[PDB]
Amino acid sequence: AMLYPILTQSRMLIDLSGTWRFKLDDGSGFEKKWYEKTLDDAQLMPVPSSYNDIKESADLRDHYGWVFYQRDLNIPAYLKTQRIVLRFAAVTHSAKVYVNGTLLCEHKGGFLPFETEIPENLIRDENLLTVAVDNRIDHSTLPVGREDEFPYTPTKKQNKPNFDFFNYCGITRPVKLYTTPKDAYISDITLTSSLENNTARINYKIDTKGSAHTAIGVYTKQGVCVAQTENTGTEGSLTIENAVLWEPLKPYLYEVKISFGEDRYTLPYGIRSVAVKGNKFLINNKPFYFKGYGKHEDTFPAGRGLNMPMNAKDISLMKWQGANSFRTSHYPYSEEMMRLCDEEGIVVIDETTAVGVHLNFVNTFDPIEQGGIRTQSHHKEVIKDLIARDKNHACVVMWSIANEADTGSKGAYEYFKPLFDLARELDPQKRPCTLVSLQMVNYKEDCTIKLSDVFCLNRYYGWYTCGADLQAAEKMCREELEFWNSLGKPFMYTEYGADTVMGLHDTTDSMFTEEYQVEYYKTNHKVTDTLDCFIGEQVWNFADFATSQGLIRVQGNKKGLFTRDRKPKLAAHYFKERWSKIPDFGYKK
Amino acid sequence: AMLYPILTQSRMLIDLSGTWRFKLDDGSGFEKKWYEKTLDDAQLMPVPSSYNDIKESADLRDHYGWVFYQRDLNIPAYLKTQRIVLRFAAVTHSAKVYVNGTLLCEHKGGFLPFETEIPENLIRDENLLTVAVDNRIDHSTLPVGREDEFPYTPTKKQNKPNFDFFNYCGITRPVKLYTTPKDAYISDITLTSSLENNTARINYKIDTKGSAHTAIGVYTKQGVCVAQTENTGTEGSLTIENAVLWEPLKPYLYEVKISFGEDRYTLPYGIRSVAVKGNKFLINNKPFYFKGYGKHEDTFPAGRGLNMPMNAKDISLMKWQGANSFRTSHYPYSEEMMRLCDEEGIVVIDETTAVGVHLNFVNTFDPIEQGGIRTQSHHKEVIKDLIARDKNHACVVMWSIANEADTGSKGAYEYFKPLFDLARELDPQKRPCTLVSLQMVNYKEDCTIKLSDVFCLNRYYGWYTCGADLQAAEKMCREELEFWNSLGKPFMYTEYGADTVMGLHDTTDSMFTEEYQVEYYKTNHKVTDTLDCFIGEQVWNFADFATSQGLIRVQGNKKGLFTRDRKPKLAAHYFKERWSKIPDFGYKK
Ligand SMILES: CNc1ccc2c(n1)sc1c(N3CCN([C@@H]4O[C@H](C(=O)O)[C@@H](O)[C@H](O)[C@H]4O)CC3)nc(NC)nc12
Ligand SMILES: CNc1ccc2c(n1)sc1c(N3CCN([C@@H]4O[C@H](C(=O)O)[C@@H](O)[C@H](O)[C@H]4O)CC3)nc(NC)nc12
Repeated sequence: AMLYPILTQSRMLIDLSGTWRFKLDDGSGFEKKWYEKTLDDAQLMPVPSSYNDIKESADLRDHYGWVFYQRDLNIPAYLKTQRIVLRFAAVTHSAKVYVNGTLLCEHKGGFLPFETEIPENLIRDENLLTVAVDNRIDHSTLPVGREDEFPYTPTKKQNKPNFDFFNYCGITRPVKLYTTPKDAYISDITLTSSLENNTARINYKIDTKGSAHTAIGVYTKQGVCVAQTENTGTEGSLTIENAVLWEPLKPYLYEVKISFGEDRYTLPYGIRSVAVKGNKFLINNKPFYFKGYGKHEDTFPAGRGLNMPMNAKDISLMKWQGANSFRTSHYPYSEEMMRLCDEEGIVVIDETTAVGVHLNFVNTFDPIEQGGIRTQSHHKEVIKDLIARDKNHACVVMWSIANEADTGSKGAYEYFKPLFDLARELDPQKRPCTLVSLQMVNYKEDCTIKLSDVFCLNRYYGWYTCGADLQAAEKMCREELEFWNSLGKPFMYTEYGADTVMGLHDTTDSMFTEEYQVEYYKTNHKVTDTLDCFIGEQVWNFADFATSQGLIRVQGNKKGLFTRDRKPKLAAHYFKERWSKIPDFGYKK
Repeated sequence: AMLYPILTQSRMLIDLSGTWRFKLDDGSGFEKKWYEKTLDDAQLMPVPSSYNDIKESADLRDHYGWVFYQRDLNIPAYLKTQRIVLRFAAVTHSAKVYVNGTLLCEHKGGFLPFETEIPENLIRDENLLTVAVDNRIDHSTLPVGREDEFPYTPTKKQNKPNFDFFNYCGITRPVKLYTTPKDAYISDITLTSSLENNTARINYKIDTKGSAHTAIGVYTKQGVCVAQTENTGTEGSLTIENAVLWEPLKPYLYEVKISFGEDRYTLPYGIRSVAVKGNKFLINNKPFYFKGYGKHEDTFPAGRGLNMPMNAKDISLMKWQGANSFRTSHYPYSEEMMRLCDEEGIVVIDETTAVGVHLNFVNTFDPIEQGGIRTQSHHKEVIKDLIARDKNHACVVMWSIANEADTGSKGAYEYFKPLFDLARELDPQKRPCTLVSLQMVNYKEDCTIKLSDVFCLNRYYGWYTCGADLQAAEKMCREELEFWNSLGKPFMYTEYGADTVMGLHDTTDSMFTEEYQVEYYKTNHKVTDTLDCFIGEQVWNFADFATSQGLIRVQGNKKGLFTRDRKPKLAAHYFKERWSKIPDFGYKK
């Protein structure tokens, strides 16, 4: 259970972000127990941020292994009357947390929150908070790193990402200290909704620790109570007359206030339905057409780090462009972004960290004993933790189980079936599930056909195939997409695009130019607009972003409609025009 | 024999460049004999120019096969008292020339001149000049095209260059009509020189047609006769007291005036010596250090077409930068450029069209019967024609027989030995010969070791290997170059560089940025500056240039020190500083 920490009448919230001490591990940091004393000969690093781009050092940027963050933690003694909790919104990739040299908790997985109580007896008048952060990736991590997958011997050992984005690490999201009452407090809140005529019934389950009485109340934004049930135990339901539904680009959030003993917590909540029916993706019982992007959490210089002004700018640009949705490629995004999308009416496809589950791009899904991928156990944990964190978001309409796994190979169904079963069991709302499909010659053998509610395709007709032959791209696009269209279920693009360097131009089709980006998209839409079951277009990518170095990466990935500083390329204006003429609902009715 | 056409007291020179009629072949142009009538429904095309980039049409740009050029040719009747000759400085790749529907000549090879007399009886009051131009390349052309070397079927058949520059075709260089006397005229002039104390002896061979008397005279620029021999027949020699030698960056050209019958011709001529001695490249008996580039003939919008303002700009930039030399990668350049280099003092490595002689990047040098490369016969002709055209240029110091052929494979020596023998037999000055060596794991088996006077290496330590690991690049560079340095002969870089998009920057080593280009070069020079036998550095490339489309070509090749419009990147300023501190002679003495 991971409720978003908020300031309430029962809960202090103390942000510990700021300037922290920082030291690269030199191979002796654990042996010499750096976490027991003030870090010596240390640099300074902003928190939250990725550490890789803050300085001008390639050794820092390309570091392999651990780093140590540290700050002083002098807290008011009267907080010891409360339960004191340290929340790490995200530490990428793995973390060990020490208070005063005592290991308090460890965590695997770089993009989901974790927390630990601080034992009263450990707190002294002056305290040290140390966080060791591991950046290493391999066949057991999500995201996956390669291990052995004019030759040269590298100077130093480096991570080998099995994914096309830079391995930004550090204390990515805020660190906060919060409190709750000691004796009785709210642990989790689960809400589902059903529309009966114009009355909405909200089914609640309120998980608590300790012995006390539970109450739930629902308030409009303006502050009018529209439902209240007291001494209700853990499970129950209530009704809202003439409920205002949450709609894409027309958000409405109620305030759900919960009290348990002395503990008080407020959850914003939008009421809406999601259902796949035939070849339709229904939101509030109307056929939606996704218009949007795969994104990244990527800005300069914080890398993956939480950037709230940019989050606000990005949503503003989305609304300027006529988009209604994006996918959290390829990892859960910050709770701050997810709460802003609820507030602004932006639909989200919520994706796990499972990118790179593919050893043949030895078989990927061979037994662990025989060298197959070792991620399934952590993959279940990521699904559990992601749904636990984001289950109550109206903006989340679909779960993406993995990006571009080896789903056309033997064993894939066996790997993914338990994960789809888990996602459907744990999501109280029973939202659609998908995996995002890699382009593949044997696409009719993609195990997504056996598992997903929506077929989400990543296709590069006109870039990675048929480059500079868009007439051939159109023909090959049509041949494959007519297959998917024949299955009768909703399908969409979750990626399609072309690397485009702003400032490069040609009137005559030429890859990497701004004009070719437009013609690439025009050619794809010639096909998709004719296909009844194609219910969404999400470009790759919203904006240019950083990747590992290589001969095909022109200083990162250039498939953005926007540059990294959010300036529109020609194709950004093209999509503003196109999306201005396509309705959010009823385009293909 | 191909003397450069000039206006003389015996020779008219009429430029036929301008706006010509132009038509793509539709598959019926020869069958319907378009060359017998005015071209119907034709476009207009500038001559000289490549045709590919003049319009906005991909079908034109990417055309496969023939096109037809045509213009009217109404010539004064009294030129029929003279011998009338049509000179095509270059038609890329193959040409058929018609006057009034009569085929007058054909030519294979896109970068060297050819000419035909117009029979008096063919000339009418009004005449049509038609030139059919073939752009097709395969295993028999120089440069070589591939034949069979998520798969897709292309919309149209296209050329498949086995080389990294765009296949620009058309009437690349000027078309001119010139005259000579009918009865007796000068066909060729061959000059060699020997320095005895301060007196230069010039050995001449003057090839003529018809019966008349031959005379030779040598004049300073200011117009003073310094030697004259009359009624001298074909071969002879003369002496110049206190001769002024032609030097890199300090040119001096005499004017050699030849008369034969009524025919008169003036040849500019610089006196200088070239010799390889030990690990030294000696010009006028001093150890030269090449500073410069591989170039291309490439400008917008004429493509490969003669651009005399840009030729002057490029030499100016070369002198601004402190360079002293370039290589005519990968084809002979215009005579206009070569004559300007004589006038300006820029040293040239003169290269044939033989790029792409490599079928494994079936064995390249297997018998023609068994599918090996079919270029050796045309390769001999190119060597013959190139040396015939450029033999008298002081600026030409070395012949390059091929760029990046498959010289580490079996049969390579057998292919190249007759060509090196031919080049040494035909060059009256017996200048050094080389081939330009492709980077290759089995570099000790490169047959250049058995054939060349100078080892000319194309190496990309820090780009195509060790990318973003310049410490490893330095180590691998040193290991190989210490081998070449151990052989005791002069060697040099003829290519080394890194794709760099102007405007992309990072303080921390990042491929495609302007800073990485500088660090790439700094790392290579750390090695080359320590190696006694390394006598020259020619970067790839002088300027960004157009290539075929592909995932690693960011709108062409970006390894220029300058952009395509001749603006300096950071590394251009780096080389200005470096070359300002390295002397042309005596750097490694
Ligand atoms: C195992 N590591 C890898 C990966 C990819 C590649 C290599 N090694 S090697 C190489 C290569 N050769 C390198 C040398 N090259 C010369 O250098 C210039 C240049 O490439 O910039 C060319 O313009 C110039 O005309 C040529 O003389 C001509 C081909 N060419 C291309 N594609 C084009 N890709 C690769
Ligand atoms: C036979 N023709 C060729 C030649 C080269 C390549 C292909 N086909 S295919 C492919 C590929 N996949 C394509 C799909 N791709 C997704 O699209 C984005 C993107 O590549 O822009 C990624 O950012 C995003 O995270 C990924 O979900 C992830 C890998 N990736 C890379 N290198 C990275 N090269 C190639």
